[PDB]
Amino acid sequence: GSHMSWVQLAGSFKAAGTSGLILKRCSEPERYCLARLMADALRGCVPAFHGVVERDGESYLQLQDLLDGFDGPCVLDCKMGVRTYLEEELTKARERPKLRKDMYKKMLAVDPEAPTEEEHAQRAVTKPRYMQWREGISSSTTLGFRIEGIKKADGSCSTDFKTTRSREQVLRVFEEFVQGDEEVLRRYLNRLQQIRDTLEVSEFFRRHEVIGSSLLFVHDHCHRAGVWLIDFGKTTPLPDGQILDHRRPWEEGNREDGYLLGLDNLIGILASLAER
Ligand SMILES: Nc1ncnc2c1ncn2[C@@H]1O[C@H](COP(=O)(O)OP(=O)(O)OP(=O)(O)O)[C@@H](O)[C@H]1O
Ligand SMILES: O=P(O)(O)O[C@@H]1[C@@H](O)[C@H](OP(=O)(O)O)C[C@@H](O)[C@H]1OP(=O)(O)O
Ligand SMILES: [Mn+2]
Ligand SMILES: [Mn+2]
Repeated sequence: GSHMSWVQLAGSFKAAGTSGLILKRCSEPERYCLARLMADALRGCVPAFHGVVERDGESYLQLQDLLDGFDGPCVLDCKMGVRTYLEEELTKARERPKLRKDMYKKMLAVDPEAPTEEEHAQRAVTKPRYMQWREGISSSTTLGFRIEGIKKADGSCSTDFKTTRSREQVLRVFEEFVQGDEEVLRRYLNRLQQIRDTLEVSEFFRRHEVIGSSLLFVHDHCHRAGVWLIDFGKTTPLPDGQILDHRRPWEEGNREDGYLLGLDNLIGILASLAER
Protein backbone atom coordinates (compact mmCIF):
# COMPACT_ATOMS: atom_id res chain seq x y z
CA GLY A 1 0.00 0.00 0.00
CA SER A 2 2.09 2.95 1.32
CA HIS A 3 5.35 3.53 3.32
CA MET A 4 3.74 6.22 5.63
CA SER A 5 1.05 3.55 6.52
CA TRP A 6 4.06 1.39 7.69
CA VAL A 7 5.69 4.44 9.49
CA GLN A 8 2.38 4.98 11.44
CA LEU A 9 2.05 1.24 12.40
CA ALA A 10 5.81 1.27 13.38
CA GLY A 11 12.27 10.55 9.89
CA SER A 12 13.20 12.04 6.46
CA PHE A 13 9.73 10.95 5.09
CA LYS A 14 6.27 12.65 5.14
CA ALA A 15 2.79 11.76 3.70
CA ALA A 16 2.10 13.35 0.25
CA GLY A 17 -1.26 14.99 -0.71
CA THR A 18 -1.52 12.90 -3.95
CA SER A 19 -2.34 9.13 -3.97
CA GLY A 20 0.68 6.85 -4.69
CA LEU A 21 3.31 9.53 -3.74
CA ILE A 22 5.63 10.03 -0.72
CA LEU A 23 7.73 13.07 0.38
CA LYS A 24 11.45 12.77 1.29
CA ARG A 25 13.42 15.71 2.86
CA CYS A 26 15.22 17.40 -0.13
CA SER A 27 19.10 17.31 -0.17
CA GLU A 28 21.03 18.94 -3.07
CA PRO A 29 23.03 15.80 -4.09
CA GLU A 30 19.84 13.63 -4.20
CA ARG A 31 17.67 16.23 -6.06
CA TYR A 32 20.48 16.60 -8.65
CA CYS A 33 20.70 12.76 -9.04
CA LEU A 34 16.92 12.09 -9.35
CA ALA A 35 16.59 14.84 -12.03
CA ARG A 36 19.45 13.22 -14.11
CA LEU A 37 18.01 9.68 -13.52
CA MET A 38 14.54 10.59 -14.98
CA ALA A 39 16.41 11.22 -18.33
CA ASP A 40 18.79 8.20 -17.97
CA ALA A 41 18.68 4.48 -18.95
CA LEU A 42 18.04 3.93 -15.17
CA ARG A 43 14.69 5.89 -15.29
CA GLY A 44 12.59 2.72 -14.67
CA CYS A 45 14.97 1.31 -11.97
CA VAL A 46 14.41 4.25 -9.53
CA PRO A 47 11.29 5.82 -8.02
CA ALA A 48 9.60 8.43 -10.25
CA PHE A 49 10.75 11.94 -9.19
CA HIS A 50 7.98 14.59 -9.72
CA GLY A 51 9.91 17.68 -8.43
CA VAL A 52 10.17 19.57 -5.09
CA VAL A 53 7.24 20.77 -2.88
CA GLU A 54 7.24 23.07 0.22
CA ARG A 55 5.50 21.64 3.36
CA ASP A 56 5.69 23.80 6.56
CA GLY A 57 8.63 25.96 5.30
CA GLU A 58 10.76 22.92 4.23
CA SER A 59 11.78 21.38 0.82
CA TYR A 60 10.63 17.77 -0.03
CA LEU A 61 11.24 15.48 -3.03
CA GLN A 62 7.85 14.30 -4.46
CA LEU A 63 8.56 10.56 -5.07
CA GLN A 64 6.66 7.53 -6.26
CA ASP A 65 5.67 5.44 -3.22
CA LEU A 66 7.16 2.09 -4.32
CA LEU A 67 4.73 0.16 -2.00
CA ASP A 68 1.58 1.60 -3.77
CA GLY A 69 1.12 -1.37 -6.22
CA PHE A 70 1.36 -4.06 -3.48
CA ASP A 71 -1.14 -5.71 -1.07
CA GLY A 72 0.55 -5.75 2.39
CA PRO A 73 4.17 -5.54 1.13
CA CYS A 74 7.30 -7.26 2.58
CA VAL A 75 10.36 -4.92 2.11
CA LEU A 76 14.11 -5.70 2.32
CA ASP A 77 16.70 -2.84 2.11
CA CYS A 78 20.13 -3.91 0.72
CA LYS A 79 22.96 -1.26 1.10
CA MET A 80 25.12 -1.52 -2.08
CA GLY A 81 28.92 -1.10 -2.35
CA VAL A 82 32.21 -2.29 -0.80
CA ARG A 83 32.67 1.30 0.51
CA THR A 84 29.82 3.16 2.34
CA TYR A 85 31.37 6.66 2.95
CA LEU A 86 32.74 9.39 0.60
CA GLU A 87 36.57 9.80 0.22
CA GLU A 88 36.17 13.45 1.43
CA GLU A 89 35.22 11.97 4.87
CA LEU A 90 38.80 10.50 5.03
CA THR A 91 40.32 13.98 4.33
CA LYS A 92 38.06 15.67 6.96
CA ALA A 93 38.88 12.97 9.62
CA ARG A 94 42.66 13.64 9.09
CA GLU A 95 42.64 17.50 9.07
CA ARG A 96 39.65 18.15 11.40
CA PRO A 97 38.40 14.93 13.07
CA LYS A 98 34.75 15.05 14.27
CA LEU A 99 34.89 12.53 17.18
CA ARG A 100 31.49 10.68 17.24
CA LYS A 101 30.63 9.40 20.77
CA ASP A 102 27.48 7.60 19.41
CA MET A 103 29.52 5.56 16.89
CA TYR A 104 31.93 4.44 19.73
CA LYS A 105 28.88 3.04 21.66
CA LYS A 106 27.44 1.09 18.66
CA MET A 107 30.96 -0.36 18.08
CA LEU A 108 31.67 -1.49 21.75
CA ALA A 109 28.20 -3.15 21.85
CA VAL A 110 29.05 -5.46 18.86
CA ASP A 111 32.78 -6.03 19.74
CA PRO A 112 34.38 -4.78 22.98
CA GLU A 113 37.96 -5.51 21.65
CA ALA A 114 37.29 -3.57 18.35
CA PRO A 115 38.11 0.00 19.54
CA THR A 116 41.78 1.02 20.00
CA GLU A 117 43.23 2.06 23.41
CA GLU A 118 42.91 5.71 22.20
CA GLU A 119 39.29 5.28 20.98
CA HIS A 120 38.47 3.80 24.46
CA ALA A 121 40.15 6.89 26.07
CA GLN A 122 38.22 9.28 23.70
CA ARG A 123 34.99 7.18 24.10
CA ALA A 124 34.64 8.26 20.41
CA VAL A 125 35.62 7.24 16.82
CA THR A 126 35.76 9.06 13.42
CA LYS A 127 32.90 8.36 10.93
CA PRO A 128 35.20 6.62 8.35
CA ARG A 129 36.66 4.30 11.05
CA TYR A 130 33.12 3.39 12.27
CA MET A 131 31.90 2.82 8.65
CA GLN A 132 35.03 0.73 7.77
CA TRP A 133 34.41 -1.42 10.88
CA ARG A 134 30.67 -1.86 9.90
CA GLU A 135 31.79 -2.87 6.36
CA GLY A 136 34.09 -5.66 7.72
CA ILE A 137 31.76 -7.35 10.27
CA SER A 138 28.90 -7.32 7.65
CA SER A 139 29.11 -8.64 4.05
CA SER A 140 29.97 -5.15 2.65
CA THR A 141 33.81 -5.58 2.41
CA THR A 142 33.80 -9.17 1.00
CA LEU A 143 30.48 -9.34 -1.06
CA GLY A 144 29.96 -5.58 -1.83
CA PHE A 145 26.49 -5.32 -0.27
CA ARG A 146 24.77 -5.89 3.07
CA ILE A 147 21.23 -6.45 4.30
CA GLU A 148 20.15 -3.41 6.40
CA GLY A 149 16.51 -4.21 7.34
CA ILE A 150 13.28 -6.12 6.63
CA LYS A 151 9.80 -4.49 7.08
CA LYS A 152 6.27 -6.01 6.84
CA ALA A 153 2.93 -4.17 6.33
CA ASP A 154 1.76 -4.98 9.95
CA GLY A 155 4.57 -2.68 11.28
CA SER A 156 6.82 -5.76 12.06
CA CYS A 157 10.53 -4.93 11.36
CA SER A 158 14.12 -6.14 11.97
CA THR A 159 17.46 -4.30 11.58
CA ASP A 160 19.40 -7.11 13.40
CA PHE A 161 21.88 -7.85 10.51
CA LYS A 162 25.15 -6.09 11.57
CA THR A 163 27.10 -9.46 11.78
CA THR A 164 25.39 -11.04 8.71
CA ARG A 165 28.58 -11.57 6.64
CA SER A 166 29.05 -15.04 5.02
CA ARG A 167 27.47 -15.92 1.63
CA GLU A 168 25.34 -18.64 3.36
CA GLN A 169 24.21 -16.27 6.23
CA VAL A 170 22.99 -13.78 3.54
CA LEU A 171 21.27 -16.58 1.56
CA ARG A 172 19.38 -17.66 4.75
CA VAL A 173 18.04 -14.06 5.26
CA PHE A 174 16.67 -14.01 1.63
CA GLU A 175 15.36 -17.61 2.08
CA GLU A 176 13.35 -16.44 5.14
CA PHE A 177 12.28 -13.19 3.36
CA VAL A 178 10.75 -14.95 0.25
CA GLN A 179 9.17 -17.74 2.46
CA GLY A 180 9.37 -20.38 -0.37
CA ASP A 181 7.52 -18.19 -3.00
CA GLU A 182 9.29 -19.47 -6.19
CA GLU A 183 7.40 -16.85 -8.31
CA VAL A 184 8.63 -13.90 -6.18
CA LEU A 185 12.21 -15.24 -6.23
CA ARG A 186 12.07 -15.74 -10.04
CA ARG A 187 10.69 -12.15 -10.55
CA TYR A 188 13.40 -10.71 -8.22
CA LEU A 189 16.14 -12.48 -10.23
CA ASN A 190 14.64 -11.33 -13.57
CA ARG A 191 14.49 -7.74 -12.22
CA LEU A 192 18.12 -7.85 -10.89
CA GLN A 193 19.40 -9.21 -14.26
CA GLN A 194 17.61 -6.32 -16.11
CA ILE A 195 18.90 -3.77 -13.52
CA ARG A 196 22.54 -5.02 -13.97
CA ASP A 197 22.12 -4.70 -17.80
CA THR A 198 20.78 -1.11 -17.38
CA LEU A 199 23.59 -0.08 -14.95
CA GLU A 200 26.24 -1.45 -17.37
CA VAL A 201 25.01 0.90 -20.19
CA SER A 202 23.89 3.90 -18.01
CA GLU A 203 25.57 7.30 -18.77
CA PHE A 204 24.68 8.41 -15.19
CA PHE A 205 26.22 5.26 -13.58
CA ARG A 206 29.65 5.35 -15.39
CA ARG A 207 30.01 9.11 -14.43
CA HIS A 208 29.01 8.87 -10.72
CA GLU A 209 30.43 7.42 -7.50
CA VAL A 210 27.38 5.64 -5.99
CA ILE A 211 27.81 5.54 -2.17
CA GLY A 212 25.22 4.74 0.53
CA SER A 213 22.41 3.80 -1.97
CA SER A 214 20.17 0.70 -1.52
CA LEU A 215 18.27 -1.85 -3.57
CA LEU A 216 14.74 -2.02 -2.17
CA PHE A 217 13.12 -5.47 -2.64
CA VAL A 218 9.29 -5.36 -2.36
CA HIS A 219 6.87 -8.33 -2.68
CA ASP A 220 3.37 -9.34 -1.55
CA HIS A 221 1.28 -12.53 -1.04
CA CYS A 222 -0.18 -12.03 -4.60
CA HIS A 223 3.42 -12.81 -5.78
CA ARG A 224 3.97 -9.20 -7.05
CA ALA A 225 7.74 -8.42 -6.81
CA GLY A 226 9.74 -5.28 -7.64
CA VAL A 227 13.25 -3.98 -7.01
CA TRP A 228 14.39 -0.34 -7.19
CA LEU A 229 17.58 1.65 -6.47
CA ILE A 230 16.97 4.34 -3.80
CA ASP A 231 18.87 6.95 -1.76
CA PHE A 232 21.12 9.15 -3.94
CA GLY A 233 22.09 11.46 -1.02
CA LYS A 234 25.80 10.42 -1.34
CA THR A 235 25.98 9.86 -5.14
CA THR A 236 28.50 12.41 -6.56
CA PRO A 237 29.62 13.22 -10.14
CA LEU A 238 33.24 12.28 -11.11
CA PRO A 239 35.49 15.23 -12.09
CA ASP A 240 35.99 16.24 -15.79
CA GLY A 241 34.71 13.15 -17.71
CA GLN A 242 36.40 10.56 -15.38
CA ILE A 243 34.54 7.13 -15.30
CA LEU A 244 34.34 4.10 -12.92
CA ASP A 245 33.97 0.34 -13.77
CA HIS A 246 32.21 -0.26 -10.36
CA ARG A 247 33.96 -3.70 -9.99
CA ARG A 248 37.68 -2.98 -9.31
CA PRO A 249 38.92 -2.67 -5.68
CA TRP A 250 38.70 0.73 -3.92
CA GLU A 251 42.06 2.51 -3.33
CA GLU A 252 41.84 6.07 -1.88
CA GLY A 253 42.08 8.37 -4.96
CA ASN A 254 40.28 6.07 -7.50
CA ARG A 255 36.69 6.70 -6.09
CA GLU A 256 35.65 3.04 -6.89
CA ASP A 257 32.48 1.91 -4.96
CA GLY A 258 32.36 -1.86 -5.91
CA TYR A 259 28.60 -1.41 -6.69
CA LEU A 260 28.56 -4.06 -9.49
CA LEU A 261 30.76 -6.49 -7.49
CA GLY A 262 27.88 -6.31 -4.93
CA LEU A 263 25.17 -6.75 -7.59
CA ASP A 264 27.07 -9.69 -9.20
CA ASN A 265 27.30 -11.42 -5.75
CA LEU A 266 23.64 -10.61 -4.91
CA ILE A 267 22.47 -12.15 -8.23
CA GLY A 268 24.71 -15.26 -7.56
CA ILE A 269 23.15 -15.79 -4.09
CA LEU A 270 19.55 -15.44 -5.36
CA ALA A 271 20.41 -17.78 -8.32
CA SER A 272 21.82 -20.25 -5.68
CA LEU A 273 18.67 -19.95 -3.51
CA ALA A 274 16.47 -20.64 -6.59
CA GLU A 275 18.29 -24.02 -7.12
CA ARG A 276 17.86 -25.09 -3.40
N1 LIG B 1 10.20 5.96 -2.92
C1 LIG B 1 9.99 5.18 -1.86
N2 LIG B 1 8.79 4.55 -1.74
C2 LIG B 1 8.58 3.78 -0.66
N3 LIG B 1 9.37 3.56 0.39
C3 LIG B 1 10.53 4.23 0.27
C4 LIG B 1 10.90 5.03 -0.80
N4 LIG B 1 12.16 5.55 -0.57
C5 LIG B 1 12.53 5.06 0.59
N5 LIG B 1 11.57 4.26 1.15
C6 LIG B 1 11.65 3.59 2.49
O1 LIG B 1 12.41 4.40 3.37
C7 LIG B 1 13.60 3.71 3.79
C8 LIG B 1 14.75 4.68 3.90
O2 LIG B 1 15.04 5.18 2.58
P1 LIG B 1 16.37 6.00 2.22
O3 LIG B 1 17.56 5.15 2.43
O4 LIG B 1 16.18 6.69 0.92
O5 LIG B 1 16.39 7.21 3.29
P2 LIG B 1 17.41 7.77 4.41
O6 LIG B 1 16.59 8.73 5.20
O7 LIG B 1 18.68 8.25 3.76
O8 LIG B 1 17.71 6.40 5.16
P3 LIG B 1 19.12 5.72 5.57
O9 LIG B 1 19.80 6.70 6.54
O10 LIG B 1 18.71 4.42 6.21
O11 LIG B 1 19.95 5.49 4.32
C9 LIG B 1 13.76 2.60 2.75
O12 LIG B 1 14.56 1.54 3.23
C10 LIG B 1 12.30 2.22 2.50
O13 LIG B 1 11.77 1.37 3.51
O1 LIG C 1 24.14 10.01 9.76
P1 LIG C 1 25.43 9.46 10.33
O2 LIG C 1 25.27 8.87 11.71
O3 LIG C 1 26.60 10.41 10.20
O4 LIG C 1 25.75 8.12 9.48
C1 LIG C 1 24.96 6.92 9.34
C2 LIG C 1 25.49 5.89 10.31
O5 LIG C 1 25.32 6.37 11.64
C3 LIG C 1 24.73 4.59 10.10
O6 LIG C 1 25.33 3.58 10.96
P2 LIG C 1 24.48 2.30 11.47
O7 LIG C 1 23.75 1.81 10.24
O8 LIG C 1 23.55 2.90 12.50
O9 LIG C 1 25.40 1.24 12.04
C4 LIG C 1 24.85 4.12 8.66
C5 LIG C 1 24.36 5.16 7.67
O10 LIG C 1 22.95 5.37 7.79
C6 LIG C 1 25.08 6.47 7.90
O11 LIG C 1 24.45 7.50 7.12
P3 LIG C 1 25.02 7.90 5.66
O12 LIG C 1 24.76 6.64 4.85
O13 LIG C 1 26.50 8.19 5.79
O14 LIG C 1 24.24 9.10 5.20
MN1 LIG D 1 19.42 5.28 2.51
MN1 LIG E 1 20.80 7.59 3.36
